[PDB]
Amino acid sequence: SGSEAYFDNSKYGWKDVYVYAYGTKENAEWPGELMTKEDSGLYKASFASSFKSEKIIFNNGLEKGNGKEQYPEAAGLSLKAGECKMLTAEKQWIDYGKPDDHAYGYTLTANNTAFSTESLDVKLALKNADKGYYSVDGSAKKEFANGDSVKVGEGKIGNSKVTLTLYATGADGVETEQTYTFKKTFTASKTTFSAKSDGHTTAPESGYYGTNPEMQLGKHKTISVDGDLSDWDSSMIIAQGVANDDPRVYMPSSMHEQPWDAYALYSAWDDDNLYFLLEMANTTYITSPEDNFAASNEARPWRNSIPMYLALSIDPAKQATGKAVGTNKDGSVYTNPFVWGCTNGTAKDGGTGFTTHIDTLVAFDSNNSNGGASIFKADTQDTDGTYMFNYDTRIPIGVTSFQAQDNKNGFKIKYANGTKSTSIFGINAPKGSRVMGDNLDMNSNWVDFFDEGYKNSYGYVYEIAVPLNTLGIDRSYIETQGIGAMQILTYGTSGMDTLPHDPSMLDQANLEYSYDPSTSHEKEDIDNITVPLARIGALLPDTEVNEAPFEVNFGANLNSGQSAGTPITLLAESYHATGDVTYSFTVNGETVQNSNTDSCVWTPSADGTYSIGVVAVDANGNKAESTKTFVV
Ligand SMILES: OC[C@H]1O[C@@H]2O[C@H]3[C@H](O)[C@@H](O)[C@@H](O[C@H]4[C@H](O)[C@@H](O)[C@@H](O[C@H]5[C@H](O)[C@@H](O)[C@@H](O[C@H]6[C@H](O)[C@@H](O)[C@@H](O[C@H]7[C@H](O)[C@@H](O)[C@@H](O[C@H]1[C@H](O)[C@H]2O)O[C@@H]7CO)O[C@@H]6CO)O[C@@H]5CO)O[C@@H]4CO)O[C@@H]3CO
Ligand SMILES: [Ca+2]
Ligand SMILES: [Ca+2]
Ligand SMILES: [Ca+2]
Ligand SMILES: [Ca+2]
Repeated sequence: SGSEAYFDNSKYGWKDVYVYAYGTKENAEWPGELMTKEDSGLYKASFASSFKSEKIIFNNGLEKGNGKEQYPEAAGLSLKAGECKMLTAEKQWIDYGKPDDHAYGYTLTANNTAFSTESLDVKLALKNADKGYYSVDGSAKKEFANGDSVKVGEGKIGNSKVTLTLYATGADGVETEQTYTFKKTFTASKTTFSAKSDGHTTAPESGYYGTNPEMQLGKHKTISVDGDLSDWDSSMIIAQGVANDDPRVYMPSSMHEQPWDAYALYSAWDDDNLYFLLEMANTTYITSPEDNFAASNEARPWRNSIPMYLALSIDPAKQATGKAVGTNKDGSVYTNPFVWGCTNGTAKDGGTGFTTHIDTLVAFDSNNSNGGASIFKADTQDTDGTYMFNYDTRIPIGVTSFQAQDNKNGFKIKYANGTKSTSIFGINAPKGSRVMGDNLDMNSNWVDFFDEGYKNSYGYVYEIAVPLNTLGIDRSYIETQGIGAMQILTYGTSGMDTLPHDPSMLDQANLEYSYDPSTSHEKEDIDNITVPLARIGALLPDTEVNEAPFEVNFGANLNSGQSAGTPITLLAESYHATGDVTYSFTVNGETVQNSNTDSCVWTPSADGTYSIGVVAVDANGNKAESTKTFVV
């Protein structure tokens, strides 16, 4: 009954090992309880059935200043009733069979680990036995002993999962099995670009993120601002974000808070308006449905009035820091650090400044009830040569009554539940377990939430029209010089998420909010934008484009290690190809007949170590090849 935690002390070398457990119950005040050294060398602790969901911290029991050591430093390792886990010498937190007396095979790499190498050398081990067997992707069972290796992913096409089952029998005669899953990832090169003249100092975020993906700069089209999405399509996305990267996810337990999760920004223009579609996600339904408010439409962004901004760069030469200027009735000049801040019932610090060049802020609000919504122009130079947003010349775009939704000067905004994208990509790691930078690691636990129960109605959309005559531009300007744009989401003051995504949205995500340390300091800190804006209409003139080359993702549908006579499907995928792609599959250099398809079925006759390959050629003669190992 209960749960068990084991600790490998062979590297830490602590005289006494303590374990501190918190969550459903606290085992004891820090430093916790003494673990028991076993003759295996491992240290062991047990927790009763009452300790249903715990976070575990190991430590040497010593005080600050007298040699205190602990691991992890903040967020404990997850352990639930019914589990038996071990912290290895390499500091992997792994399943170690189950909390009973049976034998089990286990891996020294944590279950559900993703990897981008061609294989992952996963070491195998046995608990309460000394021989086991393994089956990988349905292979015949093959014996193994402690220390042996399995090349997980060997031979396989990228973006496939690998199943690995370990079999053992203990002294009690009970045959057990432990099934593991690993993901071999593949990431195609993406065409990306930037220009020095915009003052940006951080490269556009990539991976799942993208600024002007596939060189999409928006489209010339008339949009109907009405909350219906049939007038948009995926080709019009100028900034691709990800789901579940809003700051709350980096706190130990902040999934109860309303998300501010930007997903994608689309743009179009005609001769009258500049148009935008903003998609926001709410994955709480899937990640933490126990948090009733956040996993419900009580989380809709128009529940309360929260500032939202479209930062635009019309004149590319101007740099506006965010500072604002105005005049008093007596002619005296004043400045504020941001156009809106500690303003009318927001009594919190925070804002978003700009290094990347902008000169215009469309300052609006999430339920379109702020009669002060305005287009601010950075039309006044400060002493340092930067420009300040001018209260005196702002263009009012606010409603006269919330009920009426009658925005001034032709500004149009509609919001609704809905989702335009048919994929919602983000990280689905357990709550509390997120780490800094993990949104840029392709081996984090990325999912398409539509494969995990997401529904269109979970998300939120805003459709917006900004009249060109409020921006000092026309369609010719957009199509010939272009402009830049970024959407900013707040939770009142400071930024929380942006499109394009900027790392200042997360640089302090794991720090405590002044008024409530359960939630994120990102709600109140000072952010500063350093990535490129998304271009609309045309690239900046000094843009350097980094073109992704033609490339192939190739391999088997089954892990290396299959039995003779098993049909193995060799698959090939192409990226950045021109025209038709022809694929030539080979095994030890000998061709396999594939028709003119992207797949071939190879049935190995005899044992051996085969070199499987593909050569791909497109209609402009670009060539890509891949060669992999497959063992029978
Ligand atoms: O207690 C478990 C803790 O023990 C060890 O931490 C030392 C620590 O090094 C000392 O500084 C001191 O802690 C002081 C704090 O310095 C002081 O600020 C205050 O702490 C309060 C917090 O300020 C307040 O936010 C709240 O804390 C929450 C917290 O926000 C949650 O995230 C959660 O904290 C967990 C930690 O994340 C986790 O690492 C672990 O902490 C260990 C720590 O690793 C170790 O070095 O467990 C906690 C869960 O208990 O929950 C807490 C509480 O809800 O409340 C605390 C009030 O305690 O006071 C503490 C005195 O404890 O002393 C501890 C040794 O106890
Ligand atoms: Ca529409
Ligand atoms: Ca997001
Ligand atoms: Ca920040
Ligand atoms: Ca912030």
